[PDB]
Amino acid sequence: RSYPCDEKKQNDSVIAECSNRRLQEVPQTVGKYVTELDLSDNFITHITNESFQGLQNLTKINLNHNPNNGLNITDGAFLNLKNLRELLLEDNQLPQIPSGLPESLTELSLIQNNIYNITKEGISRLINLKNLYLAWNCYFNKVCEKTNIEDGVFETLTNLELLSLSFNSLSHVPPKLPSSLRKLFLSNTQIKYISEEDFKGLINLTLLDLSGNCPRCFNAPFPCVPCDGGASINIDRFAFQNLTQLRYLNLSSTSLRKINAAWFKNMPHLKVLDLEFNYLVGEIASGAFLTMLPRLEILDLSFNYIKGSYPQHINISRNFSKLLSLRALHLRGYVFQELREDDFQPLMQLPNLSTINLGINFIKQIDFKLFQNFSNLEIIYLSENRISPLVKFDPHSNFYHFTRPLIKPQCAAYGKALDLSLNSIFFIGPNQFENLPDIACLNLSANSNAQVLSGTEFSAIPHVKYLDLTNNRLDFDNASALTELSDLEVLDLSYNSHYVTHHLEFIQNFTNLKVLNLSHNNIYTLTDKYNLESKSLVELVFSGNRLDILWNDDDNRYISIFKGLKNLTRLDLSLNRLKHIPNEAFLNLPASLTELHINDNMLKFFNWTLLQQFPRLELLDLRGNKLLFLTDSLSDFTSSLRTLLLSHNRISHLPSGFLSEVSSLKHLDLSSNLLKTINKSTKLSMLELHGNPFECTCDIGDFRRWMDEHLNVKIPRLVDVICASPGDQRGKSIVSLEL
Amino acid sequence: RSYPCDEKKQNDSVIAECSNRRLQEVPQTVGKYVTELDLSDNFITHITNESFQGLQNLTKINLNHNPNVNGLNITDGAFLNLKNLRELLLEDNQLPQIPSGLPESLTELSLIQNNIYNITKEGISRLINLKNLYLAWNCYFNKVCEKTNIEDGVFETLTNLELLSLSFNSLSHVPPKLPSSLRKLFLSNTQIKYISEEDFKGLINLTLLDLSGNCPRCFNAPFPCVPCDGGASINIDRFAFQNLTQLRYLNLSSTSLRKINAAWFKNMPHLKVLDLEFNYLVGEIASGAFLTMLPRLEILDLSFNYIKGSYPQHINISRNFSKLLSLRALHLRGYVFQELREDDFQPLMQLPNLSTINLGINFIKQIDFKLFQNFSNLEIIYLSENRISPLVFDPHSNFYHFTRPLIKPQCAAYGKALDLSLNSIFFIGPNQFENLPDIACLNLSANSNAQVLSGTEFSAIPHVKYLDLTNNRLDFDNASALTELSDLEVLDLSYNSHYFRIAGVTHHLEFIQNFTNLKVLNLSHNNIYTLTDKYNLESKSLVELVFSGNRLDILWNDDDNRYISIFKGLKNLTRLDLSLNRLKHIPNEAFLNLPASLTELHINDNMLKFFNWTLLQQFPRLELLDLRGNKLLFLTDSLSDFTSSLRTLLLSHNRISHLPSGFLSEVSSLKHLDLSSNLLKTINKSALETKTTTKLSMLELHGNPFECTCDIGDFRRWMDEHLNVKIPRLVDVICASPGDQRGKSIVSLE
Ligand SMILES: *[C@@H]1O[C@H](CO)[C@@H](O[C@@H]2O[C@H](CO)[C@@H](O[C@@H]3O[C@H](CO[C@H]4O[C@H](CO)[C@@H](O)[C@H](O)[C@@H]4O)[C@@H](O)[C@H](O[C@H]4O[C@H](CO)[C@@H](O)[C@H](O)[C@@H]4O)[C@@H]3O)[C@H](O)[C@H]2NC(C)=O)[C@H](O)[C@H]1NC(C)=O
Ligand SMILES: *[C@@H]1O[C@H](CO)[C@@H](O[C@@H]2O[C@H](CO)[C@@H](O[C@@H]3O[C@H](CO)[C@@H](O)[C@H](O[C@H]4O[C@H](CO)[C@@H](O)[C@H](O)[C@@H]4O)[C@@H]3O)[C@H](O)[C@H]2NC(C)=O)[C@H](O)[C@H]1NC(C)=O
Ligand SMILES: *[C@@H]1O[C@H](CO)[C@@H](O[C@@H]2O[C@H](CO)[C@@H](O[C@@H]3O[C@H](CO[C@H]4O[C@H](CO)[C@@H](O)[C@H](O)[C@@H]4O)[C@@H](O)[C@H](O)[C@@H]3O)[C@H](O)[C@H]2NC(C)=O)[C@H](O)[C@H]1NC(C)=O
Ligand SMILES: *[C@@H]1O[C@H](CO)[C@@H](O[C@@H]2O[C@H](CO)[C@@H](O[C@@H]3O[C@H](CO[C@H]4O[C@H](CO)[C@@H](O)[C@H](O)[C@@H]4O)[C@@H](O)[C@H](O)[C@@H]3O)[C@H](O)[C@H]2NC(C)=O)[C@H](O)[C@H]1NC(C)=O
Ligand SMILES: *[C@@H]1O[C@H](CO)[C@@H](O[C@@H]2O[C@H](CO)[C@@H](O)[C@H](O)[C@H]2NC(C)=O)[C@H](O)[C@H]1NC(C)=O
Ligand SMILES: *[C@@H]1O[C@H](CO)[C@@H](O[C@@H]2O[C@H](CO)[C@@H](O)[C@H](O)[C@H]2NC(C)=O)[C@H](O)[C@H]1NC(C)=O
Ligand SMILES: Cc1cccc(-c2ccnc3c(C(N)=O)cnn23)c1
Ligand SMILES: Cc1cccc(-c2ccnc3c(C(N)=O)cnn23)c1
Ligand SMILES: *[C@@H]1O[C@H](CO)[C@@H](O)[C@H](O)[C@H]1NC(C)=O
Ligand SMILES: *[C@@H]1O[C@H](CO)[C@@H](O)[C@H](O)[C@H]1NC(C)=O
Ligand SMILES: *[C@@H]1O[C@H](CO)[C@@H](O)[C@H](O)[C@H]1NC(C)=O
Ligand SMILES: *[C@@H]1O[C@H](CO)[C@@H](O)[C@H](O)[C@H]1NC(C)=O
Ligand SMILES: *[C@@H]1O[C@H](CO)[C@@H](O)[C@H](O)[C@H]1NC(C)=O
Ligand SMILES: *[C@@H]1O[C@H](CO)[C@@H](O)[C@H](O)[C@H]1NC(C)=O
Repeated sequence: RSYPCDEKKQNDSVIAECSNRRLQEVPQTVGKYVTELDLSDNFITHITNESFQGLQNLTKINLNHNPNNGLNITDGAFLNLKNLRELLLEDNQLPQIPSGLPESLTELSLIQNNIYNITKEGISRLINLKNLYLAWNCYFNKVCEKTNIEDGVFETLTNLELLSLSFNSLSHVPPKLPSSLRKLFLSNTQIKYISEEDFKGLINLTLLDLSGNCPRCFNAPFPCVPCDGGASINIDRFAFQNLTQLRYLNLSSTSLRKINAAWFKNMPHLKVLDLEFNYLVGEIASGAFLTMLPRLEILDLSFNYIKGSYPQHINISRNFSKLLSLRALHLRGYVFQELREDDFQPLMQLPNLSTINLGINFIKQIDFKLFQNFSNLEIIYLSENRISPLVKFDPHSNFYHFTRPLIKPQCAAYGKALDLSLNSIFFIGPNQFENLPDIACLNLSANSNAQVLSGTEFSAIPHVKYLDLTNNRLDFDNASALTELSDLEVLDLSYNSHYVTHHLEFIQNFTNLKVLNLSHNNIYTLTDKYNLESKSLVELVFSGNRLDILWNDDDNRYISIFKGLKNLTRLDLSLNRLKHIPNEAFLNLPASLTELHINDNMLKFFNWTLLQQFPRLELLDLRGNKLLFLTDSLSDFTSSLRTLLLSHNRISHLPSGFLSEVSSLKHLDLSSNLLKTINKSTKLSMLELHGNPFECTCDIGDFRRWMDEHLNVKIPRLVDVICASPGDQRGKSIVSLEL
Repeated sequence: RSYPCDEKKQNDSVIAECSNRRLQEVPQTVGKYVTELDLSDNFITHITNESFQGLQNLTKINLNHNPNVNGLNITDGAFLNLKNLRELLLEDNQLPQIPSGLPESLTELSLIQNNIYNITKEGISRLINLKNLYLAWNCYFNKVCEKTNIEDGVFETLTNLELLSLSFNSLSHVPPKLPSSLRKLFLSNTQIKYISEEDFKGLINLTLLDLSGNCPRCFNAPFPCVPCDGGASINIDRFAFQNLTQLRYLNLSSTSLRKINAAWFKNMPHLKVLDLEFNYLVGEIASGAFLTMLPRLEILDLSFNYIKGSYPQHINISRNFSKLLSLRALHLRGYVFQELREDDFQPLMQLPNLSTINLGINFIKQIDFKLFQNFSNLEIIYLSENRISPLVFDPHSNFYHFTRPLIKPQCAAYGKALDLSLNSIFFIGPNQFENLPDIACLNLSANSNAQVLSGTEFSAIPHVKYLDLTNNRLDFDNASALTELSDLEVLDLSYNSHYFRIAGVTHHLEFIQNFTNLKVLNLSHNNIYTLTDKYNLESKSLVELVFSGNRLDILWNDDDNRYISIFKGLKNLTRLDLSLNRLKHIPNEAFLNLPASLTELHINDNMLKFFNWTLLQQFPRLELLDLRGNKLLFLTDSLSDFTSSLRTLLLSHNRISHLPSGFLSEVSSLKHLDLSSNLLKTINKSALETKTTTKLSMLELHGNPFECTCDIGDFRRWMDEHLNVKIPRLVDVICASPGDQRGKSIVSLE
């Protein structure tokens, strides 16, 4: 049983997860045949020649974030390790590149340190480096005015593919870069001018990142210095002439007013170009450079808005029609009031344009029919505009562009997706959807929408399968509500409330409804019908309502509220303020259930005998309640239960043979209870115990033993399985004990 | 020392606050001087003729909401004994009938929220001194009652009755034989669909009639709601109101009215307040004959008459509105229309006393703002929940007229107020405020506003004194931000963040120093963790800084000590709120650099493990120190050495388990000490120390796990020997050990 690390076999290799464990030194416990070692996010202060002693089989070491005046590394501390490929040394407060690194290294990360000098002593021997990360070392510091890069330091790295120096003050592109380079990251490096010489003969470059040099600082969240007179980056016309393989070019926040079309002459494979946070309103109108990009797939022109303006119209050059390979056009934050058919004419002929992103333009009116004249649109993203009712940090994160899909994949997977969340659609006008193509996924989240749903508002787009209505003020009292969407599979009504009683009869009408989310609707009483019914429904989320009130009804009107969901496998009853579930109300939950969540309530007792009525239940989640007792005979009541979650309860006695049958149990979580010991007690593969006030006298020795006798069982966060008493032990791990 | 009630003087009599105290019976331990007894919100089940024996002088009893979590059981003549009982409140008691044999001394009786379906002679006739009788909410929808049965003439006997409320019962018709003494008749939501000529005689004194919610407009109604057949309005005979010459207040909200018979008001020349919310009066607002009949109306509410499915370009206001010469407040929420032109409001521009125009929740896209200059007396222009863009439950509350002030009084007190909160003003356009009158109080809350404030945005209304910018995305990095508002006194920037919801945002607070009369600045929940280039807040004028919900933990753990003086430059500061700043430890020298002018320091809901009491020496005006909700372990032995000014010390929700000897002792500036919800098991004499004696007058101890006993006997006795020192919530000063004692109040021992 690896301590303090968790050792795991994975592909041919073996891994040691040793992070976030309050370690003040490299354990000597570790060993052996471990090939990867993650020691990140600890309290380690020194690395010496004995820190890794006879661990030749190490291939990768992560020492990031140690310690939480910093990490001290002896010269040649790693020189031992003949197979070391990957060494991560981020956020270690290092004042220089450590000396004598093993020339076996193919990846080295030294991000977020205080390295102001890049020397031949440091890296010149590392002739097998493929990837070298030196970002975030001299960034807004008086101490280093300028990162000093010794001449030719990288010329010797003849296998170097990725070089990142972003977020350091360089002033100019270092000379003598190896022609093996494929990706050169130079964001926010204060390089205001790019010569013809700077990227000469980098005939293997696929990616160049020059973002954030001569930044556009208007409304910049982070500290930001423009070039004098907020002038643009200055890029010589021949700066990119030999970069014939460039696929990715990032010129975000370079204060560009104009784009020299000659930059792209020799670059006929450019795929992704981003030009976000510039001043390109004029260029978007004329756009000579657009003729030069017949293979571009992703263009991002977001946030080029002019301060103080709110122009009526967007002006799109007809040259956009030359972007024949365009798949995705991002035009967030241009800021304009209306969108006419003609304005998007150039885009209507692009055969693969599947994503139009017009988020955050505050557009008041759109001629919606224009979206019918596209052959392949799958994603129309119109969040944070102003459509009305129609009656007539992280260094490995993208600092500018996305990181998340525009629309939830589960919604978009159904087909054509339209996102009109956070607009001004305070009710659904009778013409709201009239001119739309056939929408399968629709987001109307957070429009302060107060529509009294009556069965007609969605009839012009009747093939919607995923409908997000969250965070509105809808009335769905009429049993006809939404029934015009006869193919509806997923319906999200989370956080709906009035500008309140409910009638849920509408649910039954759907033949194909799979997932319904009613969370935080504050449901406390139903009118006339007291029973939810559906033959199709697989998943009900009911968290954040008032089942406590519903189930303490004096007439027992709601003892069957869910029984009529005959196909139900997943039910969420979290956050319903439940103290006690009446026995027969529990027995009337669908017998088809596989996953029952009753977490974060106030349950004082749970009738374990009733699991006998749920022969398919695999997962029972009772975390965050007030339960006192566990049955001594679980196996009598289920053979299906695989995961049982009981953390944050008041369990102080673990009945004997609870680790014995039930033998279906694979995962048992008893973290954060009141256990002082485990006494009397296979197939189990995870047992969580951390946060219990263990009493570390000799009574614990039984349990300790059982841990050695069962290495198949996994116990995470062992370091957090802590003695509370007696005082001399208080605060130690139970594993650290002796005799 | 009263128990369990909190007894006290109030005006020239004595009062017993005995509410919300888990009492299972009427205490016999009640002070003898007591004339008003509040026993509401307890667990009382029975009232007998012995429950109040020994309190002949009771004038007022409140038994509301008994019992909590079958109802209250009241014997016949249980109260008959009390010769002086004027006011008896019996609300929410699950009563099935009017209790029998109530004392005829009663002037006020409230039986709201029970299950009384029968109003009988016997029950109430004979209570000939009733002035006010409340029977509302006895058969609300569910389900029984069947119709409320009112015995014929039951009220004719009450010849002094001024107020009668039967709202929220099914009556079907106005009961006959109502006394001529009536001034206010409440008949809301009573299913009375028709009002005859004979229904309101001979009520020649009536000043208020409420018929709201009969034939309700149920579209989008939050509560359960049953309309009359079709869309039909309440039916009110032409002469229904001909003899109500004294009517001042008329509420016809939610009566599905399409037309208003002008003849209803012929004989009603004093009508002052008229509620017509939740009807279908769009057409009537356009023509409005009845408007010529109301020259004394002061408050008109026409809110939420919108037509479903509609979003008309324009609002159509009859010229007859110009005849409402006494109008002070016009409420037109929820009409719903797109544009407001100058001409549309021409009729209102000549009304001399119109001071409030409420256009909330109309989703208006554009307004010709200059039109508000033509009004001599507008003080409140309420435009919340419109769509302006950048220019380049409780039965004693009003159920249909939302009743808190439109604008916070502390903002409106500075002068003319404009509220544009929750509109579409995502930046401030250069023409945003052109043609406005002189605004003193401006609310731009919650517009997703991302303006880079630069000193020019507000130059067309430069006399704003109270500016609410809460819940926006403003950049106030330029030291010129808001400097055009040289008369600014109050600035609320609560919950401001960067447009991208991204963290890591930096701040520059230099703009503050410019204002020579800025009094109150609220920076709460701005997540401030670092300042750029200047590390000091400076102001000669500022009295109050709210800094809650930022990251002083990060600011004060700075390795270079850059922020060791962040607040010192607020030379006149008296109130400082540092709550919710995740503070574990305040460096000593950072504490000493808080302004010496401070009077009130709040450092509650942090995580303080230690506090250096010695440093209070540097704060010779400090009166209030609030350290609630932290993790503090100990108290200094002689506070008196470190301050002679401190009056109020709040330490609740900490981890204090020992009171120092010679603590609470000596000075004596201390009036109020809160040690509730700590870990005290006992108090040994010294802290009981004498003689100074302590000027203490409140000591809060509830929620400590007291070890009764009898180490406690010292403290118990000290309580008997110091009746001046108030100890509230005695019922909650509870033994934790050793139960058998556990759960008892510490005072119950022997
Ligand atoms: C940003 O920060 C500001 C500044 O703190 C907040 O605005 C203040 O809000 C507080 C309340 O949270 C206001 O304080 C309250 O004033 C009320 C009105 O005072 C009336 O009566 C007093 C009697 O002294 C007169 O002085 C005054 O003229 C008014 O007639 C008081 O009713 C409140 O009473 C408090 O104390 C009593 C004990 O006496 C308690 O019983 C009450 O429950 C309550 O605690 C209270 O003092 C203060 O006036 C506001 N100031 C300003 C300038 O507006 C903002 O709310 C905050 N912004 C956000 C979004 O949070
Ligand atoms: C129809 O409109 C009429 C007006 O034409 C309106 O009548 C008003 O009813 C309200 C609510 O009952 C009354 O306000 C109460 O007045 C009394 C006496 O002064 C107070 O005791 C009340 O205050 C107590 O309770 C309040 C909240 O529960 C607390 O704020 C306070 O602290 C007190 O404990 C309360 O202010 C109002 O007096 C009448 N208006 C009159 C008589 O002129 C009526 O409610 C409308 N109908 C409906 C259904 O909305
Ligand atoms: C300027 O635009 C550039 C062009 O897009 C941006 O470059 C991107 O930078 C990000 C963040 O630094 C990189 O993201 C990392 O990718 C690596 C490698 O991932 C590989 O494996 C994953 C498995 O998920 C697979 O999905 C991929 O296909 C990869 O093969 C990860 O290890 C990281 O966790 C992280 O995701 C991008 O890869 C990089 N794009 C590239 C190299 O093409 C650049 O960041 C922009 N500049 C700024 C300042 O924002
Ligand atoms: C209202 O309730 C809805 C249903 O519960 C909520 O939507 C669900 O949210 C959960 C996350 O909270 C999603 O589950 C995640 O899905 C991802 C993606 O899984 C990928 O791999 C799986 C393997 O099984 C594959 O099946 C998928 O197709 C994906 O390729 C996982 O990575 C996560 O661990 C997690 O499983 C549900 O998918 C999602 N359901 C639906 C139908 O969207 C909704 O969020 C709720 N609304 C609100 C406002 O709370
Ligand atoms: C519909 O739009 C809403 C609002 O943009 C989306 O809400 C976001 O959901 C993600 C992941 O579920 C959260 O991390 C964000 O906080 C949400 N943003 C906001 C502003 O609420 C929602 O996901 C969208 N729905 C679909 C199906 O794509
Ligand atoms: C400005 O408008 C905002 C939003 O309308 C007001 O915010 C409300 O403030 C009150 C009283 O403090 C709260 O009880 C409400 O719940 C608030 N609503 C929201 C959505 O925040 C604010 O009070 C107004 N400001 C002034 C000065 O009157
Ligand atoms: C994308 C976006 C989001 C929010 C606001 C803007 C915008 C547009 C025009 N002007 C402005 C300003 C301004 N004029 O200061 C601040 N934001 N902003 C632009
Ligand atoms: C006052 C207000 C607030 C929000 C919405 C409306 C409104 C206007 C027109 N139609 C409607 C509807 C509707 N058509 O169902 C629901 N609300 N609503 C009206
Ligand atoms: C690293 O550790 C050594 C000895 O353990 C110590 O002498 C020295 O202070 C540290 N090195 C540096 C460069 O500070
Ligand atoms: C019930 O759910 C299952 C499994 O998801 C699915 O195969 C089946 O079609 C559903 N039945 C109905 C009637 O929708
Ligand atoms: C009607 O009003 C006056 C007080 O304004 C009063 O003198 C008279 O007695 C009242 N009528 C009654 C009580 O019948
Ligand atoms: C306007 O108000 C004043 C004082 O409140 C009042 O005296 C005067 O009569 C009012 N004018 C009208 C027409 O009511
Ligand atoms: C400081 O504030 C008080 C109000 O607390 C006021 O009386 C005094 O004049 C102010 N002093 C200055 C210099 O503004
Ligand atoms: C309190 O602060 C003073 C600084 O004036 C320091 O000398 C003293 O040691 C501190 N006391 C404690 C208990 O830290």
